[PDB]
Amino acid sequence: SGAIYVGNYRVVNRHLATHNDWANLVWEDSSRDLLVSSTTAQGCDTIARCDCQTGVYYCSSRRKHYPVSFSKPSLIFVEASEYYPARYQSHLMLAVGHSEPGDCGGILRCQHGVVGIVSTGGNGLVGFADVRDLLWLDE
Ligand SMILES: COc1ccncc1CC(=O)N1CCC[C@H](C(N)=O)C1
Ligand SMILES: [Zn+2]
Repeated sequence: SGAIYVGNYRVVNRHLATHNDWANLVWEDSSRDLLVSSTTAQGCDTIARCDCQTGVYYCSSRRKHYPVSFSKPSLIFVEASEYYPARYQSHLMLAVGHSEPGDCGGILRCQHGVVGIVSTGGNGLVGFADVRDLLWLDE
């Protein structure tokens, strides 16, 4: 679990969105595993606007933060699950690092702010859904 709170938006994994998230839907994209819903309180997370390839992510299955080098956002094959058939997920960045399914939502951050959230993993790899291109999150 885990979300990004910026301004009047809440950003979560689309496969983990609640009824409230869908009833207050702003934008969703199955191909990116992202859903953004509206909120009444103001969020103070800063979204990074950069091309950083190093950062730190929170791993709930270990109650620890880990530093990682990660790839540039791209289309990566993701195996079938109870939420999606086997497909290419776009805007996905991989790193070598521990992750388990319940780790989705954990934030990835660089010196500039929030980069994205855990969305995929397996075999010593962890994948993060990028949010740095969603410029509208700030206005
Ligand atoms: C962080 O998740 C994992 C880590 C290790 N083994 C497994 C996982 C789980 C995983 O990869 N998923 C399941 C839920 C939907 C995901 C998606 N974006 O399509 C894919
Ligand atoms: Zn950065």
